[PDB]
Amino acid sequence: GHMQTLIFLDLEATGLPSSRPEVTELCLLAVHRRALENTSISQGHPPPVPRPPRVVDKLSLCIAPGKACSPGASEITGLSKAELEVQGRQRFDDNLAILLRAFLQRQPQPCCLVAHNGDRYDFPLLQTELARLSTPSPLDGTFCVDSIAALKALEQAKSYSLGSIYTRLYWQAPTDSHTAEGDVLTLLSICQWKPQALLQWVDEHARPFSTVKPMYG
Amino acid sequence: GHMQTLIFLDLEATGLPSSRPEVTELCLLAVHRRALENTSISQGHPPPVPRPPRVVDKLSLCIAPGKACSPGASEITGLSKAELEVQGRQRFDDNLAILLRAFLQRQPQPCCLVAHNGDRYDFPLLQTELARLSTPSPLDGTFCVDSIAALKALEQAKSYSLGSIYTRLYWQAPTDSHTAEGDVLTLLSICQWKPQALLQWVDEHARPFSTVKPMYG
Ligand SMILES: Cc1cn([C@H]2C[C@H](O)[C@@H](COP(=O)(O)O)O2)c(=O)[nH]c1=O
Ligand SMILES: Cc1cn([C@H]2C[C@H](O)[C@@H](COP(=O)(O)O)O2)c(=O)[nH]c1=O
Repeated sequence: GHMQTLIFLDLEATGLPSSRPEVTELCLLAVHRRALENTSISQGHPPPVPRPPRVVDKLSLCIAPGKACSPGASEITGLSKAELEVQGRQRFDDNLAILLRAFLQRQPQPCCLVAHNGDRYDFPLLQTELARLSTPSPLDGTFCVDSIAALKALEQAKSYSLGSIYTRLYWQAPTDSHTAEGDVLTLLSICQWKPQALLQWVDEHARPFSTVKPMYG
Repeated sequence: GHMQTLIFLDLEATGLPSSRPEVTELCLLAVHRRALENTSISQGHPPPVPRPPRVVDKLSLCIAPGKACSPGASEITGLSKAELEVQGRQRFDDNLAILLRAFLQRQPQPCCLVAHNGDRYDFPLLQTELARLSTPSPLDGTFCVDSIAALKALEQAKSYSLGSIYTRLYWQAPTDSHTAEGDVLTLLSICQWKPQALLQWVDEHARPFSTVKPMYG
């Protein structure tokens, strides 16, 4: 093995890729590889939803966008530009990059970001947001992985939405859907199903986050 | 109506004040004044446990102490120096101060830290840990308040442990006791009981954190 830290990540945003979206919420959940392994091999039909590991670093932040959320985006996320602004939320700026860098620096390296549909949404969007900044990217030196690819490779060894996978494994609806922390915790639970095989796959397929093409711009 | 952000805070540590303890876990939950103001005033006996605000900044970090946790502290917190270290946790250091600074910077000012038994434990300890650092304290300019004194004023208008207050108000046991984030979320729930009245008291009684004497030298 080699990845020492897995950082489960989700974003909420103003809309879909075609609308050229801006991030409205992000959550990072850093778990050491040993904490993942030390979840039991899921047993029972269905297995109970596992508790997160005790030792965990968490960062969840709301972010004011420069453009308004779409009707459908505000509906599912429960966030709006006006509500983010009135509650004094700041934009995706240099101070946020320092925050992210300092958080990431507290983790043993190498680090791998894990996001559901990360390759098509979360990673390219995050790359676009960071490229606007004047500070060096805080995610330089870090690696990344799409959990959908992970689950597909583990499963094969129809819907692949986060909710559908979770309900298939646990026979329960996920909670706090379409919130950054809620979806991160849901993703964690899914990745605790076969953590030893997951980490093995992650070490095999982790790519530099610097190779991720920006969504736009 | 001056405090713009309330930051609910809890620490886990290696032991009791007399042992000269070190921080092992910290959680900050930043909530804008408006999110507390617009929480439903609790009605019924007992009232339901209040819903957390949608818009929230959360920071939860595990910290490797220099000295071991007491057996009793390990039992209640679920944390040990040994486990914190094997999982690559870093000390309370300069990088952590930078991380805290950047988190606080994202919050509209003036800010007020809210901690249960904060005056005797959390605030002096955090002051001691920050005093060890070469870089200036990021909490200079932030205010602080003890929620025990708050609830003593609100209730009176014998136990004041976090758990006792929660069960008295909601006729429910608190979840995830003696974990930084667990205790922060419990503290939030208690503070959402009479949130307008809590905010008014905080406005009148909040003191600069820079006036907090360190627990030990
Ligand atoms: C699933 C979905 C997401 N989105 C946008 C808004 C969300 O903040 C963002 C991230 O998706 P998520 O909520 O699955 O994490 O994508 C839509 O606009 N419509 C949709 O149906
Ligand atoms: C309540 C309690 C706390 N402590 C120490 C360990 C905890 O990490 C620290 C913070 O208290 P807390 O768990 O109530 O937040 O105080 C004890 O040593 N013994 C005790 O009985």
